[PDB]
Amino acid sequence: QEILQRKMVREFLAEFMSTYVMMVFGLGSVAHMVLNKKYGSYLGVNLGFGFGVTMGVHVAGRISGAHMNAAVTFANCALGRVPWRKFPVYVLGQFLGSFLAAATIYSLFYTAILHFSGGQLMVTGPVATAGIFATYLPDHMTLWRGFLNEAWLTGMLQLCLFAITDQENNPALPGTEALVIGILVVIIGVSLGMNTGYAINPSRDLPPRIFTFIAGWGKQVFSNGENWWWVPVVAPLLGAYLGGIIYLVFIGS
Amino acid sequence: QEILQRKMVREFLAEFMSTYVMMVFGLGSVAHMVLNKKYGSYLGVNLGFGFGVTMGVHVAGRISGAHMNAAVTFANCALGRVPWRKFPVYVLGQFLGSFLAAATIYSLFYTAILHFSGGQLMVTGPVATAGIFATYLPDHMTLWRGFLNEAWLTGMLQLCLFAITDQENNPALPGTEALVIGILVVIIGVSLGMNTGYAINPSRDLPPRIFTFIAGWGKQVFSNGENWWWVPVVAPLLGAYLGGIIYLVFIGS
Amino acid sequence: QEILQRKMVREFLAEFMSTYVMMVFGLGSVAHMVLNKKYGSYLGVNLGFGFGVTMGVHVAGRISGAHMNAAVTFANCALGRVPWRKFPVYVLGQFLGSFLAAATIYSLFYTAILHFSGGQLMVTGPVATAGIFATYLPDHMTLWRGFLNEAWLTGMLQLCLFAITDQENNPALPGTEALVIGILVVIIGVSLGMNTGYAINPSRDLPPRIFTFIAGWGKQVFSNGENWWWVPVVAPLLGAYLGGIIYLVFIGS
Amino acid sequence: QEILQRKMVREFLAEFMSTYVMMVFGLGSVAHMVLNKKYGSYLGVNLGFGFGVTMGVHVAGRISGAHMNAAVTFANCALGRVPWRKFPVYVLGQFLGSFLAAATIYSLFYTAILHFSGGQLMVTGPVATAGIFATYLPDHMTLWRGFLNEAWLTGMLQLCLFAITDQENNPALPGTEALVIGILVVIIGVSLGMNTGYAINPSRDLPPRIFTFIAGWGKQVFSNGENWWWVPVVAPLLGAYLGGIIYLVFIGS
Amino acid sequence: QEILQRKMVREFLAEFMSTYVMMVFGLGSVAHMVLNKKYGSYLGVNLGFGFGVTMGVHVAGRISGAHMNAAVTFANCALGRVPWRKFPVYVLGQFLGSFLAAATIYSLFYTAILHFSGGQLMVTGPVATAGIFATYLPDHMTLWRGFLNEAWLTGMLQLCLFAITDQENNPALPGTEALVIGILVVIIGVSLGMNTGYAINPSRDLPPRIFTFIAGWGKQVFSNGENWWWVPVVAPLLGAYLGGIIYLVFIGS
Amino acid sequence: QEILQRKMVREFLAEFMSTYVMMVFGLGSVAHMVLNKKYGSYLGVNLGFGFGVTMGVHVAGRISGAHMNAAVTFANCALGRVPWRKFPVYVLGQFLGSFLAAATIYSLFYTAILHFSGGQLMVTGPVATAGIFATYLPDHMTLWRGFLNEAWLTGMLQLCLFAITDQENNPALPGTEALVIGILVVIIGVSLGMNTGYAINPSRDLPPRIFTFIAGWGKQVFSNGENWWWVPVVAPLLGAYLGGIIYLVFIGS
Amino acid sequence: QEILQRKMVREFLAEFMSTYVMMVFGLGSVAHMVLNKKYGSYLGVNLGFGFGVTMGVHVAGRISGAHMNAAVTFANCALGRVPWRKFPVYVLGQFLGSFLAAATIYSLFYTAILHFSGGQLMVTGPVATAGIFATYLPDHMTLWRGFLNEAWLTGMLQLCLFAITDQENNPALPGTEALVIGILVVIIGVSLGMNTGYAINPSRDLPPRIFTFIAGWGKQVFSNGENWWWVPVVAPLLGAYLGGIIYLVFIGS
Amino acid sequence: QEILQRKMVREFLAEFMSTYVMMVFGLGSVAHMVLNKKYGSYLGVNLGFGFGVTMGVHVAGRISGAHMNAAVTFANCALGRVPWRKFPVYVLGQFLGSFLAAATIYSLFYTAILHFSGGQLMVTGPVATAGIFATYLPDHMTLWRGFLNEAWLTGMLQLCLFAITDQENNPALPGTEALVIGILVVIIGVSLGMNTGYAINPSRDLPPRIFTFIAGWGKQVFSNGENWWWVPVVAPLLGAYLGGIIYLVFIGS
Repeated sequence: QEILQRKMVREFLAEFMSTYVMMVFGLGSVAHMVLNKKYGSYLGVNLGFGFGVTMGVHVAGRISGAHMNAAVTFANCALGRVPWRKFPVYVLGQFLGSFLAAATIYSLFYTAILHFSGGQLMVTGPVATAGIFATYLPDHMTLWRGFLNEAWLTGMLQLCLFAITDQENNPALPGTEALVIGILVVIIGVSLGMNTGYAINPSRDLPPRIFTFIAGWGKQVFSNGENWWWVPVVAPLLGAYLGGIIYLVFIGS
Repeated sequence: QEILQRKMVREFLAEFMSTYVMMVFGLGSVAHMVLNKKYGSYLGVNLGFGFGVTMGVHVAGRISGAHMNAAVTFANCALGRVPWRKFPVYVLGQFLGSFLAAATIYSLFYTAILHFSGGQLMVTGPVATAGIFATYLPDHMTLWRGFLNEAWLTGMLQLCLFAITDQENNPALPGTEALVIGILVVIIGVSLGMNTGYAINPSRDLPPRIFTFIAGWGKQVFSNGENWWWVPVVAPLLGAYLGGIIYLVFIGS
Repeated sequence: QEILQRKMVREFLAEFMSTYVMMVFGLGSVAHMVLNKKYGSYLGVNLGFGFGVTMGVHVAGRISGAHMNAAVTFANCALGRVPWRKFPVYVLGQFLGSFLAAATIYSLFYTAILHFSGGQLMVTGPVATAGIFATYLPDHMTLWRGFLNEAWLTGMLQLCLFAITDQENNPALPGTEALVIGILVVIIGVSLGMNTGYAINPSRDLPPRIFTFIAGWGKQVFSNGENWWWVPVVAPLLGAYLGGIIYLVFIGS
Repeated sequence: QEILQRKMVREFLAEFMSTYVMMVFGLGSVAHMVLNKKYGSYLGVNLGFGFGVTMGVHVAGRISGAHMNAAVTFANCALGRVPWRKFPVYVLGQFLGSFLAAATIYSLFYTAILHFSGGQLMVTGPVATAGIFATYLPDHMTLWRGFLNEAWLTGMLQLCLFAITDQENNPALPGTEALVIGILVVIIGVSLGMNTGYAINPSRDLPPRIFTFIAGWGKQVFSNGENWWWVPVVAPLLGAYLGGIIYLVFIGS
Repeated sequence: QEILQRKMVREFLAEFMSTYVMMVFGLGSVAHMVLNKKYGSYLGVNLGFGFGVTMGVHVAGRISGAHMNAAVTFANCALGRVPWRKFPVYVLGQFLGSFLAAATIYSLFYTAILHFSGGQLMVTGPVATAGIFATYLPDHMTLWRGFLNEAWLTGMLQLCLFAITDQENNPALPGTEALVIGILVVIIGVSLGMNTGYAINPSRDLPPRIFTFIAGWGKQVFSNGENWWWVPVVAPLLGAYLGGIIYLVFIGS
Repeated sequence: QEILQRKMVREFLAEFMSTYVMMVFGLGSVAHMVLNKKYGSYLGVNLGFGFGVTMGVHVAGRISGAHMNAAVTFANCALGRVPWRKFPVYVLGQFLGSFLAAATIYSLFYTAILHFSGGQLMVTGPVATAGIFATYLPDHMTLWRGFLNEAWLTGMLQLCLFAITDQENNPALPGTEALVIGILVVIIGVSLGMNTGYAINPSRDLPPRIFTFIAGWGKQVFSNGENWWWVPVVAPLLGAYLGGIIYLVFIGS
Repeated sequence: QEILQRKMVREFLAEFMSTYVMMVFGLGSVAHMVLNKKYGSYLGVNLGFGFGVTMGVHVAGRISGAHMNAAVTFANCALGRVPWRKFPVYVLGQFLGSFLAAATIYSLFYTAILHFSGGQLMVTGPVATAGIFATYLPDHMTLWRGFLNEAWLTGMLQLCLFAITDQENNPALPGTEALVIGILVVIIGVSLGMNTGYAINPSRDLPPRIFTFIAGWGKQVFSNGENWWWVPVVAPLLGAYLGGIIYLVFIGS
Repeated sequence: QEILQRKMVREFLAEFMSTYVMMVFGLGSVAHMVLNKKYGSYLGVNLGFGFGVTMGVHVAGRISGAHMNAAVTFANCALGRVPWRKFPVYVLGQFLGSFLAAATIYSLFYTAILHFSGGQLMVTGPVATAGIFATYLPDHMTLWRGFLNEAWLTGMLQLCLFAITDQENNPALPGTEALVIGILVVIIGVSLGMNTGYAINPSRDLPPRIFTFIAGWGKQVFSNGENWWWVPVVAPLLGAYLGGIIYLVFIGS
């Protein structure tokens, strides 16, 4: 038990658990929306994926701040708030948590997925089920506009997160920040979601895609949409950095 | 009035009242969803059954902690937080409250039930009404996968309820814990509900089934779904124990 | 301005304004649900009529407690919390506020009502519009069962209101009671609403009916449903008294 | 950086950013409702446009109070709370923020707008898209009744926003005012929205209309509905002034 | 084989076979309309029950004229066209054919009926299946108005049958009368069908009702609708007699 | 019985009966389409109103030719085929038959009309029932365009009826002309019907309107649609005359 | 060209062409019903099959009688009407015609099939397309009941075909038999079709199944439904023989 | 009037009138299907466009045979049945008739077209109206497959027309050929219509396209779908020639 005494292990485990819980809730809501129409709705996805973040923040608040997203960690490290030493640990914890959450969601809804798909797993089609785990580019939307959407959404998320938590300007009452963050995520999903699925998280996107690829959806997951997989990994970092810079320069003294 | 002075009677009455109120709200929402399509929706069931737990916590907060679920009481007693002496009292109070709540819900919606069913009470069918009181296994889902779903959902519920209330790590602001618990139950219902009805409560499941059996739905309530009735009584205990152990070992110092 | 200095006038004006605001919001939500199907839903009615109570409590909190319901005032006066001297003043304020709110709602949605009804105002029918202002008994539901439903709902409301506000047992955090009361009203509407429209308020029911009768819907508003109008005036008083007695005897020490 | 030290520049930038964020969220929700029916609903618009005001208040709370609406600023200046010197600065900041938010929303949803409209931009019609940015008068509703609706809604908004914030009577708990304000806006949209789109904000209305006019929707945006554009600029000022006067005279000592 | 040489036996067998075929087609169309909505429509029932008469006329044209209806036989016998000696033979043949056709239709659609009803056979209800074999009075329609409808429809049918076949006035081209009669029945069903199911045939109505009663639908088939069963047995006789009298007196020289 | 010997009385009775039967079938189909959506469709109206003409032609073929339409009689008289002496007799017979058919249709569907309308008879509205008997101008269509539509449709009907019956060019096989005429009316209704209801018959239009006016629909039947009632009385005469002239000049030698 | 002079070659070619045309029309109607919901309906399939049989009868009437079905040929040969020498020639012609018709239908609707199925050909599933060519047993219906349905339908078809064509009893007018046969097939499809797809033709069933098997739907076409493929090959022969025997013994002298 | 005596003028006028009537009926049915969904269906289009051909055949039967299609005329002239001298006259008559029919249909449905399109005429889009007059290639279907479909459909039409009319083999009863031809066209539309709109007529396709181009739909009518306009002008000629050759060689002695 001597390993668990170190603070690095604690900051790894807290991130792992919080990301796992949030991803489980989000993927469950998405599966409900996709598979069964009677029990699913877009507002259900928004509520689940917004108030799962709240539970993750509650779980891993003091230990590591509950980043739960690699773009937020990159933005914090670039601004000097968090040293670069802890970046790989947070990234590994988030990736492992998301991968295990995707595995759990696949395990729970196995029979429903088989019944809906008819036994054949298709990435794209009328009965496609690969969109539950990772986001895919719609038909009308293009690649670079998707890049713009991802970067812009991540920028707004980072600016709002800076505004809510900042103690100098107008912080939320302590102990109620999780509800405000959850409502922020909910309204982000409601208002700016249909264009690209509002990924704005490399941890939410890549590990589920890898899990589907090794589970059996095939190599079409990467090559679909003119190699769309790398956009959610690149755009959010720049978006979050720009949003933090804008907030700090303008409103943050 | 000398009987009411004893603390055991108080801890019995508080549990009885809180469980009664929560079960009344939940069963009313379920009946609204089942009977009338215009006035019912899945989100309505989630909201009612999540924010009735908030009222129950408010009613029976200080006296006994408002366990309102036999799985939570078993998990607390196994970890030494609550002595084993008070377990039967809590179980009896919860069972009586749930039974009376089911009776009240049956009394209120009698004419609507008769009109919808046409006068014949059927456990399974196009106009089945036995699913209002207790959960039943869907067609595609099997028994052991239902056991897994129940155990996993109860484990997640226990882990989240332990994280929210824990004073050392990151407790919610006192006086606002009921809202957070209600939102947790709402998102659990939204995200992980369609597989088995998210029973995760022996008190919510068994007494309504017994009430239907003695009211006249017949003995088909127990034998349906390869004797499904015992799964919600066994799985949540193990799920809650495992969730509490995991949280205590990893995150709770 | 010497009249406004007296406390009686202030406690009358506060009740008038709070009841007016709450009734305006509730009737607007009901009109949205009834007239236009695209912009209306049952959940919209529940949210509007639940969180209008919150705004009324905020407006008239300290001056008079924001009873906004004759049943609550009668229950408080019968238990000795409020002297009988202030009962007529509160009743008159609530009645005037509700009547003016009904008049305002009629004034705002005049063209939409005329377009939907085709120019003819009918109490009952496929294009009936008299149900916006007052509740009417459904076809399957009978008179005495409606009396039972009204009394039971008012009793549950009074018990929950006692539980939430009581300082000794487990009060909500001060400054956040309005949100909890609004959520309570929302879940009451969601869970126990389709049977009779969850009137549980003489002030919400009678003055709008009188306004419709003098506006031109005819005398059919009173005689419809075997003289249903007197049930919402009688049942809630007994329901609230019984709920308060039960809470005080069992849980409130 | 010497310019940013002055308080006037700070009060300009805070208003600009808060109005920009709120308008972005509101227009995104409206576009979701209009373009795609599966991902859009009226409740989504209400939630987005209500809880965007919460984030705006959080962003620009201490610096300038987050007026975010010219009617509120005019009402405050007329009552002497805010000097007339700061009115033009606030108005310019709000106008610029709203114009840039409309431009951003147009940039993000360009392909979806082209696909839905078929390539032709029409102010009025079965595939009209000019209603995303600015509100337009419905067919049954007339001009002066729209004026009445706008003034009345702004009056109720001002009275409630004067109640939730007043420290003497019954203020909300500090740090939680943003949630209550957001819920107020949500219920306003739910209850009193279908008549005219509940503009009640010159900044929310005029700059998007100007942006559409210069973007290419034509000059039909102004002349439509018997020159409806000037009503949202005139009615809210009188409505807010009357609401503030009523609250101050009656309930505010 | 000496029995089959007699003309009475031949005129009995022809009626039996023709009535059997027509009833089989009609009941099959009705079952398609009732059970499966995708494969059923009112126009399908009209076409089947109209062009089954054509096939029956083709089968039993020369031997006995293909009366296939006790009302037509009674009308012909009362006018002296057919002697009273052959009335019981025709009635017995029609009754036996209709009973066997109902038995065959019950045998073919057994599994579909069990699946649709859930295993319980109900005369009236949301999943009622007793209406496939015999007609039942709707909720809004009364007994004596049903008598009037039946008599009037039978009178119109008899007048049109007299007009089509009459050689003196304007007979249809020989060999094509069956198509015209089928189209007449189709348009009768289309134009005057929703009030009472356009029974206008004792042979089409009573034997299926008796078959359901002995098969297990219970004694509710006779007592339903204020003893509706005797109206289709009495009204068509008077209707057909009056129609024939009117045609002969006015148009038929 | 000496009166019935005269040929004038015979032709009068034949026209009366044929028009009565055709109008009964057409109005029954229209009532089915209007009142009940499950049992009604536009194709049902077309088939009923097309193959009722066939039955009328069969009934009154040799005696008078079964004009059943004042426009056809006027066109025949203007061309010298029929002397002007018999025009008033035919017109009176058609008018009386149509009036009695409207009365019969009103008598049969009385309860259904009362249930659908809620007890109030409205010429125009969401539950209007005056359109069953007579045609009314739609909202988008204007008066003179309706005149053009009526005249053009009557012209095409006259040209086709002249071509079908003409013995010199290419007559249909005798005894099958009724089916061809019915199919012609059906396709006219299918192809050119939604603009004005394809009245093209003064006898089909005016007497039902008069019957509704005296039955209680009020004087709004005449004044509706800028006095639309006179167009179906004037346009078909000119249309039929022009069609007959065109056919005779160009194709009929 | 000396080969074409022989009567055997002519009786082969006529059967080939008629079966080809009828199968093409039927499969086109089925594909329209299955693929596109807007352009497809069950009544369309019924009309296509019936009036394609009509066209086949017109094409191959005098040369060979247009059997177009192996059951009819077997029934005729067993009764001595057709010698056994011509049975193999007719069977081969029908099989070749049906196979080529299936190939043509596959060639025409290739892109639509690929678009609907998403590129994957599945025998059973939500996007199954193997049912266009051959009939498959529904879920509720069993094997032996399907055998009974097929035999009974073929018996009724044979009895009606004997009745229509028989010159002694009541033949249809020569030159109009094709319309009557088409209407018979249409009403058979309307009344007795949903149970098993009313195959009642080995030539209509087996060759399309073989074509799908060699085209790429796999070997699941034969093994599906407990080896359902042999029922349409065996049942119709017995059904047709029994129907012919019954008609000849009872009605056919 | 000396011009009308010549047989060439008669063969021009008969073709003109018959084509005009058939095109009017077909375009009216198509407009009903496209504009109003309540009054339009695919089966309506099939019935109208099939039984308009019947009326055209009746009108112009003896004078010129009622070719009404340039493909049929070319096929007849190539086989020597009709001399090449009369080909240009028939083509000109058909073209003029179709152009005037398109003009008439545009004149009748002007207000409905403007209301549906919103005032803007678009060839392709959600509110496109250019498809009423001429057929356009669907999205999934390609150019050469459309050529194949057109040629194949015209071939089947020509083969069936040869079979129906041929006196030696099995002609339809004289005077009833029009009904059989109409049913043939109806089933062609039902079975093989959704791929390309079953143009199979240059006269039905090109003149309406030219009329739309000069009326104001723009030059996009020709360039749409990779210059689709020339396929309906080329494919039907080859299809009809091949069908006639096949019928003459194989079945026609």
